[PDB]
Amino acid sequence: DLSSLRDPAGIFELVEVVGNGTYGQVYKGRHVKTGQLAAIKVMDVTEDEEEEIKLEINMLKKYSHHRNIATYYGAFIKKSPPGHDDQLWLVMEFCGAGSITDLVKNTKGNTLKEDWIAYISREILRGLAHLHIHHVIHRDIKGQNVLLTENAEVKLVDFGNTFIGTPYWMAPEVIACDENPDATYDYRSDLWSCGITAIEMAEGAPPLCDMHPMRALFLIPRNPPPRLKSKKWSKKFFSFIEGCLVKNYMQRPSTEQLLKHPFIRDQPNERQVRIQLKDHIDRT
Ligand SMILES: Nc1ncc(-c2ccc(C3(C(=O)O)CCCC3)cc2)cc1-c1ccc(Cl)cc1
Repeated sequence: DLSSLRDPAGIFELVEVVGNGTYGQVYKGRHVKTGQLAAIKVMDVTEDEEEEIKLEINMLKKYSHHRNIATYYGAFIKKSPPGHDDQLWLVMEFCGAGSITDLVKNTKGNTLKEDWIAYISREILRGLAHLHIHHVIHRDIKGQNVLLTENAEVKLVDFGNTFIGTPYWMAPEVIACDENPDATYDYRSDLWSCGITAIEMAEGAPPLCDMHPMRALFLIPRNPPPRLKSKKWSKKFFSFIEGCLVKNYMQRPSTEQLLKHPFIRDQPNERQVRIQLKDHIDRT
């Protein structure tokens, strides 16, 4: 019941729009009493959307209580005059260091160290494993939706209607064509997306970045699986990319199987990498 939701008036304060417009009306927010920061997603509410939004709050409520998923705090309604429209504020954990895309763009040559890719990939997989256990498909895994805190903690955001978004991280099965008329999301679609996010960390951009989004959407189901440009990478990393990017989702490994991959499993400098990331964040 949305009637139970309070006005954010002396509770949460909006500071500024965060990212740019990558996430839309997502704001850096402040808890008025403690000054503690939060991420505030603002959306207009109509009487028809009352049960369409009730499930999005419930989704955040139920599944964000994992260390690799940005935690739900609460929900508020900023009422409008009788001539509409009400505003719903979804208050979340603030991942102050921004996204993985920001991290790659803020690194010289726009590439990340292989041990940094492995660490962040495992945190993506651990967050996806939690969602998949609960029978939830993220549906939008990409660098922009993988966030960092000040402590180099990796957290997932925006898990799941009018616009088709960016195609570059979309698995072949989610794109409708003549052989695949009913483009379906499988849990394994998040794994393809994870592999594209791993190329994005390695190369600074996803595989068909130079193509018009319409051309990329056409090519993803027809082209062979994308590959890393450089040969500098280890055998373990190419194998992980190959594992994520199995063209036919029916032979693609599960999240549990990818968590057992040597590239994700074998991480000795796990504590060292976390420090290096924290240090890179400190250089704002
Ligand atoms: N939970 C979050 N915590 C933090 C952010 C966030 C994103 C970007 C920035 C930067 C900025 O300050 O502009 C830092 C430097 C350049 C980017 C800062 C903070 C976003 C969300 C969030 C994402 C998606 C959704 Cl759907 C809801 C919330």
